Amino acid sequence: KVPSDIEIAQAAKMKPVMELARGLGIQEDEVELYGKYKAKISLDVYRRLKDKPDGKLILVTAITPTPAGEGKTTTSVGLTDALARLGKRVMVCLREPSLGPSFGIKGGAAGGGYAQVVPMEDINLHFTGDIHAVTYAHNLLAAMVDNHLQQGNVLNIDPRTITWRRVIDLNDRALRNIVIGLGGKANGVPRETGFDISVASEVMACLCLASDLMDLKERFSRIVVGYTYDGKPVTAGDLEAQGSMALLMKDAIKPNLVQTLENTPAFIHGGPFANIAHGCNSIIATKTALKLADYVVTEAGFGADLGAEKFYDVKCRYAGFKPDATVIVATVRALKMHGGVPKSDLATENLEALREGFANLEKHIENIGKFGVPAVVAINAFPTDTEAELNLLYELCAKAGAEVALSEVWAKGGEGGLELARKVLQTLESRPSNFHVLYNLDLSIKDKIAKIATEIYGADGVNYTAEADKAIQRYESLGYGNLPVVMAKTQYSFSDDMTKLGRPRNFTITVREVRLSAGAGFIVPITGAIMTMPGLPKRPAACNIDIDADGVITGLF
Amino acid sequence: PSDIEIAQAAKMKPVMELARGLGIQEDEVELYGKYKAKISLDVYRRLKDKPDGKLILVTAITPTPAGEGKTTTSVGLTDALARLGKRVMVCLREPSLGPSFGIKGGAAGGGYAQVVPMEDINLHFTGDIHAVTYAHNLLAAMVDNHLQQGNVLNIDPRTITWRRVIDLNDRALRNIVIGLGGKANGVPRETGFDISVASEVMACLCLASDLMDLKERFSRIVVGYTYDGKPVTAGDLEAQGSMALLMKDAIKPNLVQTLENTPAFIHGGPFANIAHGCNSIIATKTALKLADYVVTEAGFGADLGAEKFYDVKCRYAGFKPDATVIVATVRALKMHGGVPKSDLATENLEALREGFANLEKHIENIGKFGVPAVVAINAFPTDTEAELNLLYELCAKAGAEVALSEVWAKGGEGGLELARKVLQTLESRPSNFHVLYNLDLSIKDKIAKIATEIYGADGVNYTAEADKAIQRYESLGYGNLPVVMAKTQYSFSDDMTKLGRPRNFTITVREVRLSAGAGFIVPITGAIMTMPGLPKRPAACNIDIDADGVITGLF
Amino acid sequence: NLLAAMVDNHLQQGNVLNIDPRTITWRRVIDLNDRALRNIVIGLGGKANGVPRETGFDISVASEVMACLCLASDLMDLKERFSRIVVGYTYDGKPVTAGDLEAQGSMALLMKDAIKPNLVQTLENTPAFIHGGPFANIAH
Ligand SMILES: Nc1nc(=O)c2nc(CNc3ccc(C(=O)N[C@@H](CCC(=O)O)C(=O)O)cc3)cnc2[nH]1
Repeated sequence: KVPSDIEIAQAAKMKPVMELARGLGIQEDEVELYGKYKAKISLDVYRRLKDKPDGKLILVTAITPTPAGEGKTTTSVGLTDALARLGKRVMVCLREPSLGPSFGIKGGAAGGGYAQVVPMEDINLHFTGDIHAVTYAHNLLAAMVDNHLQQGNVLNIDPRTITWRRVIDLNDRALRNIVIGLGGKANGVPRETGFDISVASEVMACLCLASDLMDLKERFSRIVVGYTYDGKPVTAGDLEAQGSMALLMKDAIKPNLVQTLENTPAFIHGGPFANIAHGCNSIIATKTALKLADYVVTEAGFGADLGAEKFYDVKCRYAGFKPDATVIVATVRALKMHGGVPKSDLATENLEALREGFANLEKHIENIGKFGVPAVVAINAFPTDTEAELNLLYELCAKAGAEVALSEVWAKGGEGGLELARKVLQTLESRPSNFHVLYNLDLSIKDKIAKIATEIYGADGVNYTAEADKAIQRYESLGYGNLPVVMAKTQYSFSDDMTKLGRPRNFTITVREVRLSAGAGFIVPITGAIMTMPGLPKRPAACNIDIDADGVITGLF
Repeated sequence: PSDIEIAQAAKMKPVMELARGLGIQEDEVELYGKYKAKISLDVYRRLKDKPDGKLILVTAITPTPAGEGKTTTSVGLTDALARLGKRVMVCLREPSLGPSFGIKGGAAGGGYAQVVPMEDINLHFTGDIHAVTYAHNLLAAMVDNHLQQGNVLNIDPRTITWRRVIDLNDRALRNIVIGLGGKANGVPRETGFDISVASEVMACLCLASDLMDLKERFSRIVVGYTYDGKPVTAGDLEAQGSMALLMKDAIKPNLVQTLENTPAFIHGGPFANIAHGCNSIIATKTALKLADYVVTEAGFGADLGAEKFYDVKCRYAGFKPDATVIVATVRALKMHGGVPKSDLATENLEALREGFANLEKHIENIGKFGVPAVVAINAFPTDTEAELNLLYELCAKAGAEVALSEVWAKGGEGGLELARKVLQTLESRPSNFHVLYNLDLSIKDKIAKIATEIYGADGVNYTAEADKAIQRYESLGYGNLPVVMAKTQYSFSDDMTKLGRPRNFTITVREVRLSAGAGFIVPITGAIMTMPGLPKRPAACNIDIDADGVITGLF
Repeated sequence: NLLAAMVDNHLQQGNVLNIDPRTITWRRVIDLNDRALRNIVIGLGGKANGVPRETGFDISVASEVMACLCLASDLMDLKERFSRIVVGYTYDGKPVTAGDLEAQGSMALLMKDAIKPNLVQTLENTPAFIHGGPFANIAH
């Protein structure tokens, strides 16, 4: 029945965003249109409503990702729409997609099926320019570092200690490890460096954590690029780059007003990695949205062991938010993959594997309660699921003390989200949250890692390479030790081993390397090897993409 | 009284107003805030047969440290024509972001002849360049990924001519090695970056007729060769769809205005050596339907921008320039007279009278295309009346109308005298446009008719590399293409020391490159800087924006 | 190659002579026809491993050290000459020599037998010296 995803995005009737904005109580002079279906909202809206109370905050998360797929944003949008159908005054805030994937494997809707934010095609490409803003702010600093050396290197940097890489928003592996500054004395200083994908830029994380443009510049001034020969850090502040970087982001700092297929207003703004960063959209968008609405849905990247953790222990920490509930999105099939059933055999009913894989969901639910937040499970309905499966899954959610609702937002838009929405409102009305970050900043890095690892991952303990132990000593010594902690780990297990599905017991995390983001204001311990610059596949989608004389776009979505 | 100041104090009409003022519907306008917008190509298609208005190329005499002010004069001529009740718009190039952080960050034009909002124009504007940058870099990545995947096309990574771009002055990226890290990480090869406005993809945007022609062009782009020597194209990599896609918006020209609310287009902006330094054909050809008068410009002196304006931009689009302006200063002609930069406040009636042979050549050159030339003598406070008056006479004795232009100071009123001379030249002096050469010649005959007629050189020489590159290019059937001379702009010759009108000299062609996508051949005489660098005290260090959005240090 | 390796170690230890590594003219040598060594980049791997710089190899008979042997009067003259070999420049533009790196005694040491000419004969037993052998374009 259901048209494809791009098909649905064409036939959406979209309201002029200017209207949606006056509807929320935003003035015309706080609105910079980008065409008629996108706008950029002033930070002055927040400033004039600073003293208003916040709407309710509803975090959407998910169980441990899998081949089987789970659909988190589809649930978020269609949760938002269901809320709107019940007369509630609500917005959803979401991350902007990286352009790159559009040409490799993806792209796909912001959400899916009948639960989307739109215009789809602008959001997947240049949208309102936020990522080029980031790309050029990042690269200017790189180019300032490099020019610095070229002009006699006054700060007495060691070019081999330089951690500030370049960025480009394409999946281009050949740029991972390069050598720059070749050609002779007139041409730079030979040094080893490389590129990361732009959404993985620390500059992207600063935008997503900054309170305004002046806070964003301040943060920029504390970005560490490298070291001197004596071992002292050198910052962007020291190069006096922050005013220029700030300049390049003067529009980028404004969140982007768009809507859902059903015309529910929505902000898309920022969009960082959720392993080396926190995988949330801008504080700016979410804080603005809490004034305009009585209800705000937002999501975080990867599973609840990562995004949800970092949403609480970093995003709210900084903004001083207090989530009111959190929705855990789950699928009967992924639970079975967690129960040990292979991809191909996931349609076959198997109540045993479902129950045994349910431990993945049970552990997350328990994790959400460790922050003092009531949890509601959404079940992403799928045609193969039997009733005996769906029912077992409710008992189980119930046995574990969580409300649960079957969700059909993909097929039925906001109507499929109403059972769930009623369980949220029902939860909001009678189990107010008691929000608490998992850990205190004045612990030691090793303390804060174990906390996360043992309480959230169910890890026995943590191991550390010499390189790790040394970084930590050095960082703690530079006074960056009372900072929050951002675990970069595989999203496919609670553990650092992507093969360990379900709820692995009797295991241990191993920290190979520790990096720093003094701009964003956090420590990044790394367990696997992180891909901060993925590559295209052998048959990339760029080969099948076209657009004809009437702008008909085949091969993209 | 500074230029940024004057840019703040502009009473800017909403763009939407002008668009419908020009007969554009509400649905052909995609606003970017109230004072910028993009016009749809449907405006051209639906007025396809309505008549072009008049085409007035502005150009200039040979560049100098005196700084002649070519754009300012274009903006101030457009303002003038508007004050005379004439339906007119100007078409100009979008400036690179990068320079704003090195030394530059200037007005589109100057003084009281600007196009606004100045600060968005120098920054992200409407993202035309990021569209270019990503369309270029996608392709690079596609080439590199190809190799990673078994290199089916059997490319020689060392032949690869397709570089990357970024729109910052970053000299550290000029020569790099990529693809390191081992079999998982690409294929080691030497390459580099070039500023984004120097892209072939920028050139293509500025010559493409529509989005599909832009795509077709991309298809023909050459990225390198196979081990056998067979060229390999973006078409072979099936990349043109994806590049066209990333440019669906950038292909539309951007409506903005002047300080006196005269509608303006800013669309495209390429290099004027390895390319042809014009704004997009799209913008000017849309602009021809929306007015009776279109002013536009081309990069560097008339020997380059103007030659390539005529022999490339017009050839492709089938335009017929009705008049041409040649800007000049008294002080610039005095540099061409031998007087150094420090001493040019001093009157010097001989140096102006030996230096005038530069302008006298350009004017003779404009006459070779069958175009009526008119001079503009950009007025300056230190210019004597005897100097100015010697100039008129010399322009007159050369058989060209001339007018004083005080647009930097007097806005559109300063440019009335010129604007009248132009309209007088248009009402009675009809151009008979003719490209300087025919495409059916061999490459070397085209460089020669260029070198001789325009640059006034006695002949042309060729290194072995040049002869072989031509031999091969001609051998691949790219012989029947126009020619885009990559030469220093500071002389008629290939020697930047030779000011004035050098006689009895030669051009030497060291190297020859191709742009099968833009559809021309690029002979190189000097070495061309495709990636400048930041200076010792860059302007990014004092650039700042405060709690109120007030911006210091930029301009 | 010892000198090359002394130049490179110099930079690694804080670069007191304040050389510009991009001005270095002293290349390496190997006595094989190996084109892939013409243009290399050395000193990669990070702070513990040298200073990234562009250099290359020439064939050993084309070494300036070969020419000094072929022009020196004895071993002490050969060392003296070694001390005047120019390797590169400082940032200010002043030349830096092997003498300045105090390499000449070691280079001299490595050549203490090499300085002696080699007695051999012709098929018909006529005595003959073979000794040295430089390029005749960039040398004599
Ligand atoms: N990607 C994707 N995601 C989806 O969620 C999806 N959903 C459908 C349609 N999904 C479904 C899911 C469940 C039932 C179903 O068995 N519903 C039960 C109700 C269960 C209960 O309330 O306990 C029924 O029989 O009514 C039907 C269709 C089709 N394609 C999809 N594709």
